[PDB]
Amino acid sequence: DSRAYGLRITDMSTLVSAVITIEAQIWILIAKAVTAPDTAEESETRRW
RNA sequence: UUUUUUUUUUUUUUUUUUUUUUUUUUUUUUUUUUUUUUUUUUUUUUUUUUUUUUUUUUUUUUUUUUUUUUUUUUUUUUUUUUUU
Repeated sequence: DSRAYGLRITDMSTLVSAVITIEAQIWILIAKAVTAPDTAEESETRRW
């Protein structure tokens, strides 16, 4: 979402929720990062 | 919840028998008579050293493979209604 980039954050509640989504989406990749990175994006989408 | 019954009535002394009578000493036999020394045999005569063989002759490095590829949240139900 283009609005998610230039978004002003001042509430701690919004920052925490925003951070986890960035954290969670990164942590999905570790499951299939070295085994079969090319064949990913199927289980990763399922996890998301 | 509960509804019955739940005293007693007979009999219950005794009657026989219960001393004793036989037998119960003894009579045989019961010493002994044989046999019972000895007569053979009983030294020895073979054999008994030795004669083979007995070193050795092969082989004995190595040649493959040896990462991974899926899945992995959840979706129902869950008071009671008698009798006593």
